Amino acid sequence: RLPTLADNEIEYEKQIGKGGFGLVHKGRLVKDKSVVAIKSLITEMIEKFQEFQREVFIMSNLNHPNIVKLYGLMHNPPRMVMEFVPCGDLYHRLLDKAHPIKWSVKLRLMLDIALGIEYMQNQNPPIVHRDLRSPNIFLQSLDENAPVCAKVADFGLSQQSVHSVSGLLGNFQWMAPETIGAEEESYTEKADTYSFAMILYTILTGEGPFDEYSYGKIKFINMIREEGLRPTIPEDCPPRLRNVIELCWSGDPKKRPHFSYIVKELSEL
Ligand SMILES: Cc1cncc2cccc(S(=O)(=O)N3CCCNC[C@@H]3C)c12
Ligand SMILES: Cc1cncc2cccc(S(=O)(=O)N3CCCNC[C@@H]3C)c12
Repeated sequence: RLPTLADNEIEYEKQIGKGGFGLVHKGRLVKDKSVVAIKSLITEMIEKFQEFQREVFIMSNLNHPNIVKLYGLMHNPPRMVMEFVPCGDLYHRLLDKAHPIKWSVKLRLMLDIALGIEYMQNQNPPIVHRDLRSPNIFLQSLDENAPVCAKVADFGLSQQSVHSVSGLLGNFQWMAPETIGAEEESYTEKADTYSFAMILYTILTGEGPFDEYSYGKIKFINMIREEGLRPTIPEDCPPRLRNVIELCWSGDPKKRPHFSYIVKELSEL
């Protein structure tokens, strides 16, 4: 099911953050002493309750090593109890320029994320995250021999059944073109595939996607949609990686590949 643990089973330790519908806490699980993260819930915008519920539904149906696991629920207030991932997030790690990630570790990271997404796309119906970017990838370990190096986190914006329209304004540098300016079949799983190409770009270069450019917001969106504007892949990138990224970021969603092709090409690098 989704199990309920309320208060006796859990012990709090600190506070590790704020951000979305409440307060996040570090804590631990008293029965076997696993360490966990605890997400709490704090009119018309008081329907972020709907957000909390949606995150629950999606998580309860996922069970994979490269996806953050939901342990249980707690009541009064409403809380989510999830595994705690020790080494921070990908976006912050890439910001340390003095200590670049080594090439073999970079490959693990790329593959580990691709496995997580492949699993999501194989569900019926397919699960779409909708907010994939570097701050949403959490790091379990940076040892090249660890069983797991990276995990997909924060299903704050996602859905089932391949449909949804344009919604809420976004950091457009990570999103597929059919999702930004409005469209109709927009938000299939193919949109996540475009976001994955940006994650590959960032891991490869250590840089933000589209940071080479400066445009006003309307102009930038039009360049990406109509002119095919993309980040520049460096000359020394291996050709096999260059191909995977270019296919993944195609303007036509139908040309973005299946994750079975993607995992195979990455394993050959
Ligand atoms: C959304 C949801 C979706 N799927 C399974 C669930 C199992 C238990 C509780 C919920 S839940 O509604 O999200 N939820 C928050 C409070 C509402 N009722 C009980 C529980 C505390 C589920
Ligand atoms: C789930 C989780 C799991 N493990 C470690 C964590 C460390 C910091 C923040 C979180 S976290 O709360 O999930 N989280 C995501 C929501 C945005 N604000 C808080 C931070 C980004 C962790």
